[PDB]
Amino acid sequence: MLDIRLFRNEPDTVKSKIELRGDDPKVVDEILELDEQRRKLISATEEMKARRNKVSEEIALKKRNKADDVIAEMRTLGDDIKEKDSQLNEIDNKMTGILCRIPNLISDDVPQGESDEDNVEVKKWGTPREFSFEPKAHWDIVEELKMADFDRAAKVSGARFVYLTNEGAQLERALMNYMITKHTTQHGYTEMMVPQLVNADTMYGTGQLPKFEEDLFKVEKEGLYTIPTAEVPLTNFYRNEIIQPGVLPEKFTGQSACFRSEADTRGLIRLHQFDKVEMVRFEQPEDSWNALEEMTTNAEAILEELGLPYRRVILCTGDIGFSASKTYDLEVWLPSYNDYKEISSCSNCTDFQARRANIRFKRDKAAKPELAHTLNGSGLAVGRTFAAIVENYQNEDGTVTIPEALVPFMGGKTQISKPV
Amino acid sequence: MLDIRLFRNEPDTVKSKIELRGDDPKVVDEILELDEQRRKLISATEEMKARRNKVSEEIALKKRNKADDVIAEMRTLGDDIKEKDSQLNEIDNKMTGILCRIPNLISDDVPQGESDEDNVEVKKWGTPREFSFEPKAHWDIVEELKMADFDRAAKVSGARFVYLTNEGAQLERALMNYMITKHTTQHGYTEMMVPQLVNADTMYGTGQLPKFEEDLFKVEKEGLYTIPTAEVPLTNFYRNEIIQPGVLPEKFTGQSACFRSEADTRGLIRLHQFDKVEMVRFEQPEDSWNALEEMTTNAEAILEELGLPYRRVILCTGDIGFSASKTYDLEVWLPSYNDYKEISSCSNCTDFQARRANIRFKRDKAAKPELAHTLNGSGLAVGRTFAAIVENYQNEDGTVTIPEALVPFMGGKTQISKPV
Ligand SMILES: Nc1ncnc2c1ncn2[C@@H]1O[C@H](COS(=O)(=O)NC(=O)[C@@H](N)CO)[C@@H](O)[C@H]1O
Ligand SMILES: Nc1ncnc2c1ncn2[C@@H]1O[C@H](COS(=O)(=O)NC(=O)[C@@H](N)CO)[C@@H](O)[C@H]1O
Ligand SMILES: [Mg+2]
Ligand SMILES: [Mg+2]
Repeated sequence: MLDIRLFRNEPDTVKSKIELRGDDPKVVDEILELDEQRRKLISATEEMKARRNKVSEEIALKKRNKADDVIAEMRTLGDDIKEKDSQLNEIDNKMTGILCRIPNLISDDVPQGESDEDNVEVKKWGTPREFSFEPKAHWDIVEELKMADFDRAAKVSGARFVYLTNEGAQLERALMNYMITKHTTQHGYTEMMVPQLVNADTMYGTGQLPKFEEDLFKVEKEGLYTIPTAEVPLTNFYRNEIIQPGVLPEKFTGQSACFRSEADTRGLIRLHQFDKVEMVRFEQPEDSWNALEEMTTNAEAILEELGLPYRRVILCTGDIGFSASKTYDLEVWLPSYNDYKEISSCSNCTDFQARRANIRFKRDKAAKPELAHTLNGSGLAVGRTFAAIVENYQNEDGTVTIPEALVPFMGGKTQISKPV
Repeated sequence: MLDIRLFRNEPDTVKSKIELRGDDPKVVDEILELDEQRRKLISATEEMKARRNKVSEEIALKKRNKADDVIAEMRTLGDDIKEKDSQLNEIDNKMTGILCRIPNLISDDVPQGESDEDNVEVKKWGTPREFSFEPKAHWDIVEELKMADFDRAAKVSGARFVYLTNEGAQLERALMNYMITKHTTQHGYTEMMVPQLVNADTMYGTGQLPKFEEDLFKVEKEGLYTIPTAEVPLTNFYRNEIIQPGVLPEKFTGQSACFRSEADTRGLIRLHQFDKVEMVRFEQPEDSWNALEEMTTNAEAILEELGLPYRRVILCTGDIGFSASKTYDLEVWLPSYNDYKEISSCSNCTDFQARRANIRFKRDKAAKPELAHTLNGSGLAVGRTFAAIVENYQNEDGTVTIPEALVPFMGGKTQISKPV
């Protein structure tokens, strides 16, 4: 949810930032037109309330002095104010309807672009493996090693679901334990487990509603939605609340299953359900930009310790998502793709979700409440890490060497071997 | 789904087993009435097909000898057979509709009873803690120690959801890792991770549909339901399939979030979403009774190693669930309840779900396919274990001592202390 004051005070800047995203800047003129109508309605109600005060004083003065016309005028004024109050509620809801549909205003350093080809590479770590044999794609390895089953999951849930089996399920679990342990013991995040079903206010809070309802699984009877990411319940933990002095920064981490209706046919890259270890931060506004850097680094630490070559990019104006003001994506080397593939999205949402969800804070007991800033980042999407591991750690015999940091999380196992 | 042959061959036994559950045995008479109508329809179609053969031979004989009446009779016979075929499809669907709604036939050793008071205690292990101070209930301890948050979860998901926080989330994770490690490394189960959203055929497969649809969260657009237990996708792994020779017994274990609409106001005992480490077995019919015993023992091993006093009961006829032929429940000592509280349900479903889901097997390559037996058991419901741990391991200062076997799963921590 955008600040109406920016439309009033810097409309050209707002038009520029909307246009840069590939969106229609004319919405700024539509908003200001409604704002002027709203301003006139309020101003006219105030002249009516003042007129009513004069009328009521006259009725009281005539009651003491010893209306019929001042009684009739009082009735008309009462009627007109009631009408103006309903008209104002309507214009407000109309303005809110438009405003909640506008993406977060991009930060100044977001580079201009039209597609993911215009995303700016800011860093590369590690060198893609140079194989002595033809590398197998992760979908073939997981079937050969009986780590995952797609066909049987299609039977029970339809396309783009999977069963993780034996060492496949063990590796998924080991990745989540490793990722959480890293973020909690080394990066100062507090572990959290969240509800996977949330109401519409929560989905609105983080920006998935109203625009992205069709990307979600909806439970119509109870009014719930499956979460597309732990970001949704993690950020909404402080919805409609004033965070207390001395609490910020609040750093949360945790795993959750993630559900996306998805309104990449082979494999783990795009499923309706996947696991992700999420990072969520609540920051003071002057701390959010450093927090984005620290958070992106926290996600890179997983790739680095897992020995997975990657690149960090800044999403261009045409590619950045709805709630972010600035996003870095981490893209992992995927031999089957012969390119880097997105494994994380780290964003600073500024005050966008905080305004939507009414997440405020106070610096001291006397301080005026302020909107917090919120950030979210994948640390990491588990299935895409699992995919990167099996492709990059595959052996010539078709086995998969367990990355060193995951060996103590795999009960001391060092290799994923072929079925007995 | 029951075997129609038992209604034909032992109707009194079927009536007796239905009546013992508190159900109406008159359904056996309704089924046999439809079966007789069905038998007459088939028999009459067969006399018609035989008559048609005589008629067609006559038409061919008249065509060679040198229809109009045998042509007209042939048309009538064709019409009548088509009518009888639609009538048979209808009676079959009507019979299937009734049959799929009848619970599994109880085994002979299920004791007669009307409620959970008639469940027969078969064993007790450990002695309930004798406190030197008034024990706090788990809902107060989790709030005091900041291990769980109910109020904030009500904000995002409504009543009976929870956020597990800090050491609370760490303990939930440690319980799942410990439980899975135990079942896979000591009890011979294969680790599995499953889709949490399944279609209607899968929900029918394990018996939740059609009778218990209102206990589930339904995603109407995609035709999916959230799983109430990993039993649903785990048992359905082999739906519409013939398990190969030498494969049985198939033993699966895994955690999943579990979702129940629940059509115990304070705490972790009854939530819409909870975690559970499930055990599922596919057995040859002559192995399922021993498998129930072994599986119940596997669940008890968690309680025993965690130092949690419990009792094992056999559910009485009036208390046993829909798909089970025989169930043992494990009930853990809960100081706040001043009694044992169900923490696991271990069941032998015999061929009930296998018939519903068409789960078959072959003993050798030439063998005739047979229905497998399926079993499912909690090892354990995680939230109820978490609740039992905080109440039974609580200290006088309000801290919670970490049970010995969970210390290496808690990063070496030995106590859950009060907030810093
Ligand atoms: N359908 C999907 N299947 C599997 N993984 C996915 C899917 N969609 C996204 N991901 C992974 O999940 C990551 C995070 O998803 S995101 O929409 O980009 N961003 C978020 O969800 C933020 N909350 C940060 O995690 C992506 O970077 C990608 O690696
Ligand atoms: N609403 C709930 N909230 C929390 N725990 C629950 C809830 N319902 C059941 N449980 C726990 O989950 C266990 C298994 O649930 S069950 O319906 O009895 N049986 C099954 O689900 C079988 N698949 C065996 O696990 C119960 O024994 C109980 O300890
Ligand atoms: Mg993305
Ligand atoms: Mg039960």
